[PDB]
Amino acid sequence: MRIKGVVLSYRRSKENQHNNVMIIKPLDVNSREEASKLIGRLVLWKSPSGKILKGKIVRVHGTKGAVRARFEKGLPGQALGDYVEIV
Repeated sequence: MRIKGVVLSYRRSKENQHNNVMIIKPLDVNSREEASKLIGRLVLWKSPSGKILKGKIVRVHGTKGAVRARFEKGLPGQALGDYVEIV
């Protein structure tokens, strides 16, 4: 029912002309069909402080693999490594 994934790298663009970007990589999702079809889904990832963050997938970037994501609420102090989930 639930799903998981693994973060790749979060770009915190200093300036402001494209906003900050975030790359995610769900376990398998080895099908542009499924990946592309998953575009629009909500990523509900857990995290300490009971701070449950929930962003949204924008576009796919890897065809049958990872996808692009963005977070306006940002993540906690250094959180590059926590598994993502679609709860």
